[PDB]
Amino acid sequence: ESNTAGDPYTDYQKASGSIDKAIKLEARDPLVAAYPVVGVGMENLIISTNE
Amino acid sequence: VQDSNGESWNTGLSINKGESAYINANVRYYNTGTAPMYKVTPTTNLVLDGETLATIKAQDNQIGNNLSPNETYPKKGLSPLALNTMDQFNARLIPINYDQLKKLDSGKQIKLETTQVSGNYGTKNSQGQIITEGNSWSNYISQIDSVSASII
Amino acid sequence: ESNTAGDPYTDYQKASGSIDKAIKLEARDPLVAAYPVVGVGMENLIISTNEHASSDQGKTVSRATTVQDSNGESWNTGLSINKGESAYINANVRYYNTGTAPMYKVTPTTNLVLDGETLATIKAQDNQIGNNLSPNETYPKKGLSPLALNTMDQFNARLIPINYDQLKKLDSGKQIKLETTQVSGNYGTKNSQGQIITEGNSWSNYISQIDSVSASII
Amino acid sequence: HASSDQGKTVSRATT
Ligand SMILES: [Ca+2]
Ligand SMILES: [Ca+2]
Repeated sequence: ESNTAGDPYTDYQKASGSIDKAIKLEARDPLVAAYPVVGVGMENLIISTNE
Repeated sequence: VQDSNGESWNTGLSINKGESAYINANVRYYNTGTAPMYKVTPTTNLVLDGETLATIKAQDNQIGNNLSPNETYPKKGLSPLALNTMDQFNARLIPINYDQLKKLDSGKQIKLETTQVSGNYGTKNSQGQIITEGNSWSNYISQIDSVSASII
Repeated sequence: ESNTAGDPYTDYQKASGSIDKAIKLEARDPLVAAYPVVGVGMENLIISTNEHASSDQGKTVSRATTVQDSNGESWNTGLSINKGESAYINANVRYYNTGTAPMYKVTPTTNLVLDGETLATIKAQDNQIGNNLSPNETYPKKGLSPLALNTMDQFNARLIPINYDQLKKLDSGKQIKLETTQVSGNYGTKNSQGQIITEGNSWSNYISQIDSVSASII
Repeated sequence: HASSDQGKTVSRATT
């Protein structure tokens, strides 16, 4: 497999570090996947009553 | 022969019952993975008392360009976004009818839940420019999820 | 035949497992088709009746002379309704995948039926599209609330209307049914560089071709 | 477009 972890980057790209420099160090091991986990959290809510 | 002097003052208040109020959510994005997401555009459900009021996808006003791991959009010292509209061109406000407004004028709260997030990853093209346009993260989500173990 | 099963993947790509890793393993047999089976199920429906309610008050003072004094009050309340645009419909739905392949960019088309007539035929626009849908899964996922099918416009700006007769027979024993007429989505292939591309890859190009060379088992 | 309206009124006049 060229992509052991299944992410868009190959084993050599990851191990060699020749990827996005913002990827965590963890994810330059070919067994740990470069994978973002995004979540939204609401702060407050506003109600405009249109009378 | 007669005279007269009159005077009056009316006051009125009308309402629509299918467009009784507009909702504005203040949200913030988080990233707890190992890779940054470009052009972050989440999709969220607004749930009120067991029924979904609206499912909103992030349009241009609410898209975050960069989201590095362990960071938030907007950044730590800024105020949250305004999840304000529901249409494609950011020109249509999120409505609620009269019964939802009446139960919302009580202990009932609106919950927000992320149903999905789409974004881009970065690659270097033929000449060494980083490209993050045709590189959709949602092409690899199922494939990474199916060949791995999850740790938190 | 390079594609015995009639799916986007050849015999070697299937047999050697050199395909999307989310494909079920049975679908890597050249005789079993990689094939998503997506359906929509409504969970509840919400009616927003758009009547214009009104209310006003008043006071009056008057003095006449030929001496005469008067004072009065008043209050009025009204209700207006359009009979072709009597209410708005909001269906909470959820997509299921019971096939062998994941579908990307799921876009279902659904009829909303009430007492033997289709009120609307809605195709999922940006707010209702599911990015990923793996086999034996749902969108939204198991622990989340269902979507909201609010709009019929292409740009998610026109709400789904019902007229006065449908609204009156909807506040009775009659229920609205939802049925999926078709689902359009994408499949994944690797281009020159090992990047997965799911954009020019339509599943509908293969549906009618898989349904004509195969036997169905459920 | 249908509409239905109701209203009340009280008064008092002194000579
Ligand atoms: Ca390798
Ligand atoms: Ca063959």
